[PDB]
Amino acid sequence: ETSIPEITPFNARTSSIKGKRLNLLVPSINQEHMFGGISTALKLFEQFDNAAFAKRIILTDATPNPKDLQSFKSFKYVMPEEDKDFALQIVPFNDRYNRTIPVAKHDIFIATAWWTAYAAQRIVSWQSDTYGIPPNKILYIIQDFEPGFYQWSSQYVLAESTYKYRGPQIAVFNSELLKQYFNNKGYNFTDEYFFQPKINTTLKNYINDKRQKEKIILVYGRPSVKRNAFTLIVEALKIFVQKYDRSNEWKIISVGEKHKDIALGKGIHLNSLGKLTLEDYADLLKRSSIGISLMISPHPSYPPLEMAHFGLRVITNKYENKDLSNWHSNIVSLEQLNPENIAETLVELCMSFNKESSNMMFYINEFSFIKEIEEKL
Amino acid sequence: FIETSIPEITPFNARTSSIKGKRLNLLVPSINQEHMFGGISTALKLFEQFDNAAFAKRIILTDATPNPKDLQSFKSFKYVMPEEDKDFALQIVPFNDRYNRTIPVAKHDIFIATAWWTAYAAQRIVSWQSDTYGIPPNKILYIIQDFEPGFYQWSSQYVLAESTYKYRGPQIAVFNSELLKQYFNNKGYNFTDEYFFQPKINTTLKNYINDKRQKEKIILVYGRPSVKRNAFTLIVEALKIFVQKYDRSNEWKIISVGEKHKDIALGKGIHLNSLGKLTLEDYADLLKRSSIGISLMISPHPSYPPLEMAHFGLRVITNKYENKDLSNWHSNIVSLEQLNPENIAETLVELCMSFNKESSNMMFYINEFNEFSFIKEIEEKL
Ligand SMILES: Cc1cn([C@H]2C[C@H](O)[C@@H](COP(=O)(O)OP(=O)(O)O[C@H]3O[C@@H](C)[C@H](O)[C@@H](O)[C@H]3O)O2)c(=O)[nH]c1=O
Ligand SMILES: Cc1cn([C@H]2C[C@H](O)[C@@H](COP(=O)(O)OP(=O)(O)O[C@H]3O[C@@H](C)[C@H](O)[C@@H](O)[C@H]3O)O2)c(=O)[nH]c1=O
Repeated sequence: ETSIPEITPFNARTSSIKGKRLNLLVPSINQEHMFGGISTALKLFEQFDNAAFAKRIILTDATPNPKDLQSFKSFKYVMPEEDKDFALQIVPFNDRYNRTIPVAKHDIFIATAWWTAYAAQRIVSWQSDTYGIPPNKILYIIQDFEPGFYQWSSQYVLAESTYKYRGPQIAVFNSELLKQYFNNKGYNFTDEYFFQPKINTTLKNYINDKRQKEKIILVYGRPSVKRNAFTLIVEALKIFVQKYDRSNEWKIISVGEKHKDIALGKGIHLNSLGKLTLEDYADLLKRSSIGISLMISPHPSYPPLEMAHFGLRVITNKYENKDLSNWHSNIVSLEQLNPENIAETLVELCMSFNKESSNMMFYINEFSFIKEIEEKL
Repeated sequence: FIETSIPEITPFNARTSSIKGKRLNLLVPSINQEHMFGGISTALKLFEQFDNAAFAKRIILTDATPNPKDLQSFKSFKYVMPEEDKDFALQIVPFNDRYNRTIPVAKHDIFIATAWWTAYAAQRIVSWQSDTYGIPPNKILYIIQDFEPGFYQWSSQYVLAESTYKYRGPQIAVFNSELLKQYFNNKGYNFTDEYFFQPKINTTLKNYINDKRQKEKIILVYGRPSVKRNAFTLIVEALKIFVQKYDRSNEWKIISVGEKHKDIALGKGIHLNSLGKLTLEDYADLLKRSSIGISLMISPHPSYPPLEMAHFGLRVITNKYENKDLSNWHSNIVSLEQLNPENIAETLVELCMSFNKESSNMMFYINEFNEFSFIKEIEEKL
């Protein structure tokens, strides 16, 4: 590799549109990708007043198929080469070489993934030079410390450089933990907001159901998402199956992402259910007694919180300022993260099988800042 | 296919041994010449310091077995198989193929770790050792060359690598550079004791530092595509912008050294020319002729080329990282805080224009000696 794909030029051209317009830069809107923070960004973008703002979604990585656009029926699907002034508009711009998109004088950009912010910050500079205006504010939806997605390398510093941008920029952090993490590292933004995690609305409908706990160890297994430390969990399970003589009493199930069943020893297997419907997931939560969900990141992630609120004893990990142990009594937070400790803790929890306290009420009781932000654009 | 296990932490099985003297055991991935770079050479240099009169010495290879040629650099060492249990004073044991095999570990075997997975194993051997021989845990000596979790994205490897720093048993850290030490201190890591050795100019290079210099319009680039910390692709992108925005760029030669790669077209018929890894002599000559340098190190560690370039009269572009800012180490060093292609290009244009040394606050780099003056103080603790 001699070049860096993520930062392929994001060419713009002038447009005669005169109203204020919000532009959401997202990698994709396909259902296949409608998870992570792409759905959260779309939820937040939905909040902005379509009465005071035209809305255009710019796809930077993946083009949709007819099916995907069904979720955006009110949106006019338009090519980069056209320059329509619709109120709602979707433009595919993943294939950018020698092509450009019409950027208006008062186009405001909302970034998501770090490379979308990277591009936005360069479009803003082009914009102010072209139209002879002071730089407009960028809205930056920060889902995680994205440099952490890479080892120390080019991508790492490029991703981080988007946080060191000195132009007008408003950060909206996913979770307060993430915000405080950024504050500690000394990053600066024109303004800072955040939205706290909130229990999945479907799941909340089952949180009061009666629970018939079984001897089930529920694992959040996502081999493809390194932050979830799938391989570390497997290694821990293997030691657990070997050192714990009552392990045969337990079922060990994996949910989140489909993978092959994994032999742990003693004929015991890690059984993958892949990604269940929220309904089935809810049912499985009610029956399960122990949970394992790791998140190598200041962000808390959702499954640990969901598991705790369904009466599971949950094994999770500290990271810097994050320690979920004081969020909820059901949460067990390991500081030393290795297979042996997870196994050991797991044996303790199993033995204790023969809820209580919560300091995260906000979770079951969020974009109230949207309007305060609308006044700033 | 899907990785279900973690290769770096394959079990490091030990068995009891009757050897009774004190013995130092160096855990290194390899001693092959092909790998005799990075910190493997530094660890061997430091291990060389320990008094062979007071200590038996065994080197345990954890990743790569040598070939007859490689062992030529260790002629005084008896090359022995894991299955044998000899009490030689100097010994090398290959232990990269470990499954169903063991290595004899004596009551008073002391371990010196290098790469994080070697420390990971050492810490587990120590536990096995104290249980087996009914003794309190022995001290581990940990030679820390960098914040090795940084070698990975947030993941299993990351936390495993870091877990070696959170080990609560007796452990002495020897940091490569004070910057690295302070970096660890800031993150709040704890060790039984802390030492460090400051960077010292390559002895061969020092022989040329006083030669007369005939500076040419050469931009010298530390290019190592395989070492991500050196941000090779970031540099290339920066060069491309530089070639496009700078109208006097045709006046300059742009050369890459460190690791062999194909020549890279930057535009305007200009190419990044790779010389691969030069001999220290040729490297020295090239340094004397060059006027501008680019050397990046995404890590608290300063790395050597930026320092070498500065002391040969080059204006050097490098990067800040956390507590590291080499700009106040030496006047020839230009440190960028915002690290992107545009800024590197812009800075590069400034430096070229200024072409139409002075101040140093890192004298330690070309002075004294005895950078391992702590060795004997450490020997008293084992
Ligand atoms: C393990 C599992 C999770 N899930 C859902 C429930 C979890 O909340 C969600 C976690 O996936 P993530 O990509 O980490 O986050 P997410 O963005 O998909 O989920 C979030 O959606 C928001 C709208 C809600 O307000 C949040 O509470 C949260 O549910 O996945 C399933 O549908 N089936 C499963 O088997
Ligand atoms: C660019 C270049 C560097 N080099 C050498 C000189 C640099 O010091 C060395 C830097 O590579 P690294 O793997 O980052 O570090 P290193 O471990 O290989 O080198 C260090 O070894 C210590 C024992 C010495 O005391 C130091 O002076 C230093 O040489 O590479 C060449 O031989 N040829 C080259 O073309």
